[PDB]
Amino acid sequence: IVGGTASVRGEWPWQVTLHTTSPTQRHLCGGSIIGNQWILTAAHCFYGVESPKILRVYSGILQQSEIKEDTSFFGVQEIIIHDQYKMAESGYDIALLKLETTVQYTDSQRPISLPSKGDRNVIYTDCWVTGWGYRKLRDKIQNTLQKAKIPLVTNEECQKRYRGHKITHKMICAGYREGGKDACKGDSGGPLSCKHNEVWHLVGITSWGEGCAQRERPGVYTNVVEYVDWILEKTQ
Repeated sequence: IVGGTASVRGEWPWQVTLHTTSPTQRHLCGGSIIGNQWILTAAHCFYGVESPKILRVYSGILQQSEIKEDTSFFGVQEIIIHDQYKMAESGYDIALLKLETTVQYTDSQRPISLPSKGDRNVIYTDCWVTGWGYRKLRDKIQNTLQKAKIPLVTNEECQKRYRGHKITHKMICAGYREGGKDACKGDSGGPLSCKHNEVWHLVGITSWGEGCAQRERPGVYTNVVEYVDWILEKTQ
């Protein structure tokens, strides 16, 4: 996260870190707890992941250095990728992870609600993006979970900044005109969380963008509301 600050223990309990063991163990992507054995993330994270066996979902983690060899994780039983996904910029950058076991909800690990279908005429103004991603375009992956407050920009407005691509209604954009605050590489698949009437909602999944925190270049997120039917169908 570019231009953010450090999160506190249990500030974003739905945030998970998604590890790969091949070739060696490292943070791959972000994800959100939405059900007892369901992580909502971005499809582009799994390019070149061939077996769900090389994945490790760690929850209740604030700092990466908390993860030791004996720290427990949730195994991925199934990776579900939207049939229509081809690449981030084309859309359908959405994926589910069905965990081998259910999460035991505590204060440091617990779920975020999806938006409602009637919540499509709702305008979120209290939105936050979170991850262990890069602090700048040419950086590394952070030890402490970073947070940054960011305002949504309208699909129409976003489209003007990105004439190199099509910005569909199944996407949502968020950024500052002058930039400075944005998600970055490694934040992918993590949450953009917006608070509506004291209830936190999963409004977007971190998908892509032109560089990181560039001015006039808003972050692009998978519009979660446009997928509730897809998600519910899959989460059974």
